[PDB]
Amino acid sequence: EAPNQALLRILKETEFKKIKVLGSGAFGTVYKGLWIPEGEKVKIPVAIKELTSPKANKEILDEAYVMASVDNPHVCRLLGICLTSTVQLIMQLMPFGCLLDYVREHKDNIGSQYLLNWCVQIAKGMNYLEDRRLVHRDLAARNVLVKTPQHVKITDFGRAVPIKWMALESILHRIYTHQSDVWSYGVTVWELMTFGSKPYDGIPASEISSILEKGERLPQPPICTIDVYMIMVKCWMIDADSRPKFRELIIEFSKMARDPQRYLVIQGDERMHLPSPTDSNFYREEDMDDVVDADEYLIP
Ligand SMILES: Cc1nc2cnc(Nc3ccnc(NCC(C)(C)S(C)(=O)=O)n3)cc2n1C(C)C
Repeated sequence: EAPNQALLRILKETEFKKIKVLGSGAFGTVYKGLWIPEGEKVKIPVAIKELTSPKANKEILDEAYVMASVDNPHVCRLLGICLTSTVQLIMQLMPFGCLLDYVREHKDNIGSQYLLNWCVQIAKGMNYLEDRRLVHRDLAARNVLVKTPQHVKITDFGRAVPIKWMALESILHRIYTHQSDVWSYGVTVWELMTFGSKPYDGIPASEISSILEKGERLPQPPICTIDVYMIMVKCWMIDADSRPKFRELIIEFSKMARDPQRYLVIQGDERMHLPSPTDSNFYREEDMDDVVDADEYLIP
């Protein structure tokens, strides 16, 4: 159908520097880095991904394809690739890491406004992916990255098996739709509302399918009013068409974000605060002089 005219930027190894390791797992190793292009007088904070088998290079390049094809404020985009012996993905630096660890590490300062705004942002990212006919297949709080506590983006399109985040049709029939992503969105919201609790803790992955067929779902988080929990529950209907659309989720959560204390009950809310550009030394190693974020540099 429509031709994909996305630009794949090839970047020189010499144009960027690795500073430290941010994470190292199955995906390979992710580094904090700086990208100093040609003679543009700019330093772009970046995240460098690297895993030498010919089978592995094919997988890192299929991920680069999807990641270079997206452009949305709530979706992680590929900045470029470096054609070294291994092959490196140059991505935007999300200084605060993944949302799962962020809600766990900062629960005592996470208020209703932040939780509800993150829900809007994730729904907006997902609705963009829907408009682009792209089905995520791995939406979880671990795959939502934090640029600033007030700005989150969806990542990991290396699937565009996590049973405990999957819709019933995905588990039993391997059916993946935008509606099956809505189920995963529901679990992601549950993870946030519980400040990073593990869904179905203790229960093995094979029992999940049987549990779901019975009618059993994730419990109501203590901070959740029936209004927020009803939305999570609607994301887990057997009939996929009965589940909300991401555009409905944008609207529903944003109505709630206008009067957040009416929808989430948190002890200490109002006296809670998270880092923001208002903070003295919010952006803080050596040279922080001509530094600019990827969202402001070049622009597609
Ligand atoms: C601790 C940490 N700090 C980060 C700063 N910036 C990014 N940048 C980006 C940008 C886009 N995608 C990704 N993906 C990283 C990933 C490990 C979640 S994955 C599975 O998608 O490769 N990272 C990733 C970061 N991390 C990872 C390892 C969770």
